[PDB]
Amino acid sequence: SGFRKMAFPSGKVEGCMVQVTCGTTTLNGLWLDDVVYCPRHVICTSEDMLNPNYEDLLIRKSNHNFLVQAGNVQLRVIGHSMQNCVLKLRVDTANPKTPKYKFVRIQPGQTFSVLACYNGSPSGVYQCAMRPNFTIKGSFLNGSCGSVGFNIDYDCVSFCYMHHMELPTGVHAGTDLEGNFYGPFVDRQTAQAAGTDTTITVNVLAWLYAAVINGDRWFLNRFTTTLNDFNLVAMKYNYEPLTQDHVDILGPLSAQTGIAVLDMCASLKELLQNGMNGRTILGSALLEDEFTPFDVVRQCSGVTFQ
Amino acid sequence: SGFRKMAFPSGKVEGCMVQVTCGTTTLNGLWLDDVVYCPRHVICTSEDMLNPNYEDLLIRKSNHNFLVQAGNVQLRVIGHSMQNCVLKLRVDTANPKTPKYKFVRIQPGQTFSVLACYNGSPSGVYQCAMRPNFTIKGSFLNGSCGSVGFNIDYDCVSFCYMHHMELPTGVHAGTDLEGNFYGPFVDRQTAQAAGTDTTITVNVLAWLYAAVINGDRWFLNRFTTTLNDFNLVAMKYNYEPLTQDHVDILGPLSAQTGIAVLDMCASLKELLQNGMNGRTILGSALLEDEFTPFDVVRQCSGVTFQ
Repeated sequence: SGFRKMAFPSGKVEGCMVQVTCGTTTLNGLWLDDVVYCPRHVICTSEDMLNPNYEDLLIRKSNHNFLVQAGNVQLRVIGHSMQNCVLKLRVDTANPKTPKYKFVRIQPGQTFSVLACYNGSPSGVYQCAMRPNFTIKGSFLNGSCGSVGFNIDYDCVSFCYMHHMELPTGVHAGTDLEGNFYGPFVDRQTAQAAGTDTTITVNVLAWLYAAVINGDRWFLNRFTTTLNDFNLVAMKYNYEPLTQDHVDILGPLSAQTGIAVLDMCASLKELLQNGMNGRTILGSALLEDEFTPFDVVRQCSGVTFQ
Repeated sequence: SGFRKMAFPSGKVEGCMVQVTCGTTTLNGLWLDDVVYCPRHVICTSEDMLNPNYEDLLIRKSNHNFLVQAGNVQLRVIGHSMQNCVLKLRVDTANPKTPKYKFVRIQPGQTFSVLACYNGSPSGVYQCAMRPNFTIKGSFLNGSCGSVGFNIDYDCVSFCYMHHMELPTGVHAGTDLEGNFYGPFVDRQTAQAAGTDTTITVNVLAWLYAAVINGDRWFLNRFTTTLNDFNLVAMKYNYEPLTQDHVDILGPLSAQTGIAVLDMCASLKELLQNGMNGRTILGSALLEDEFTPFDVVRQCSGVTFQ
């Protein structure tokens, strides 16, 4: 047993990261079949990012203005298009290491693994969540742009995120692999407000179950509560409203532990109103919201991939 | 910027995990060149683990009693030996995907990535530390035995850990790749006391620097302290004694932030004696000790591998 923030194994995605250079700027791209995907601001210098006209800037460029590297191999570019905020560089050779894959647009609260990359080479892997305000709290130095986030379903990689920028407030924003930003953000160096963020209530509940499964039980109380009365305490503390769909997703976990969902809510209430007392749950002194109910079950049952 | 618990990219190690079966028991093995490495208790049934005579049990076995699987490929076994607590199964075909590699025995306080595996298939990856009492706080369900831990230096994988058992107290123990246990543990299902654990002081200091680098600065105080007086407060709170070697390793971080090491110690003192006040550092309400000084620099400068 034991419980850890685990990322997916990253082999299938390492064989897809390439380096993309256009004039001065270099970042990471994703080579699937015979298309390379990367952030379109690869075509801006530092001054352009103040106020870029992306169509005009791309017109100054031709197929040979794009240097695409995969290890020491160089790919030839023979076609280039702009889909929303992503560049699609049509290359001549299809990636021998292309996995089976989907492009997926995820929902807030969902989690994914990130392969942080620099110069087209993988540096590390970690799990993070799409916040309710469509930002991610990641780890992205200069040149990490074009790093991707992904889930794996046995054989199939579901690419859901490409990193584009660090906001002035230090959090991170990016697109799906169709180039549409998550959230109200744009690829422009300007002041951009992320909204008010809140805590992913259904994730916190999934993590309290994982705690019960692993022996940590001091927070279990005799009280109970109702859905509407729990929601009144949720909004006092900046937690998402719990819906019946959320109660249903927590169904299996409810069945394995024998603790009904609204009983777990009443435990959460008293943690919210009284704190943790200087105690810990699963090694943490805060309420953790970066595990989905599906994550908890995968880790607690031993689901593999390959 | 931002700071995350990052694991190494796990591609190089996925291509090495195989499934090993001997009679009833199945676990994971590590196929490097033409040798498969796995925990020797693969040759015990459930009752044997109470009190196994490993030499006698291995004598009942011959080369064809060992089923080694890599995906759907089967390997032929043509030699088998017991080195301390590991089995070495000599197979006929050399692993085409063998990376450059070393076997390394690490020190307490050092960190490594773990690839949790079931039935020879990777399930997830995470970073953990060798506690001062030679245990690890991991995530290991039944059949995870033989999962390995590793570091990567650019091209080279340094294998340092193989998982063998969960102690009755819920923590985990294992060997280096020469089969010698870290700590006083044995591969026997019995009551085994891990010693008193303590907090890895030099790691906590490295994480406070990472905090300063990333904007989190509320814990910086005007006071200072001495090495011996700080050590007196360390042992009050179950922290490792800080040595000059530890001060030296924190040297570069001292130089990049401009805060001398003993000034950072005086900040830590006041956190230990007064707590965190209900505040956070880098998202955590506790003092984190699972980053080494080398980890902090790798993440804050962007070191890659491939």
